[PDB]
Amino acid sequence: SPSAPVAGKDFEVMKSPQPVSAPAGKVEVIEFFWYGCPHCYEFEPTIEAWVKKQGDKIAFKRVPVAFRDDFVPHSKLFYALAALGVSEKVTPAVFNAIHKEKNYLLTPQAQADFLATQGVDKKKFLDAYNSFSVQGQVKQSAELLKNYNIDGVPTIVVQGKYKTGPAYTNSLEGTAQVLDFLVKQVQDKKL
Repeated sequence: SPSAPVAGKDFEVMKSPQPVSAPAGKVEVIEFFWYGCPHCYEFEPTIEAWVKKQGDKIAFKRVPVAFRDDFVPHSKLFYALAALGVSEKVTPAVFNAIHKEKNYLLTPQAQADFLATQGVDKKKFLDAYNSFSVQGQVKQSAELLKNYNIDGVPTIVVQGKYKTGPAYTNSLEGTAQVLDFLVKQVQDKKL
């Protein structure tokens, strides 16, 4: 408790909390991230394991972030993969293309060509990428960026009210520690 995360420092209490898209008994956890962000990439195995370990106790989602027009195709990519039901399978390879192969996947054609090597049909992918539904989700992700006042990635939000991430904690391990703390406090009705 002397070692407990410090409100204002290790996490931020949002002045305008947001609606929670989870039923009573589940804590909502949202990760704002960008495929091109080295910290988001390093954090993947850490957040994946933690999420799996919580199970039904939480409702977890990622929201992609496009800080510039050039990166909007990465938000389209995120939602197109989810639309095709292949996110779980191909996402590691996407991160790897960007961070290790130095392929930034900045256009729908570059994405289709790459995902084709991972077994995704090009025409199905492009039809998803260009779909009205994916367009809607991308415009929606941009509104969420504003609603949660997100200005760095990765940012973790708990129960629509508490934000943390390496910008607050310095370290990715610290981010995970703060997240775990916040969720338990929310469960205990202390936050």
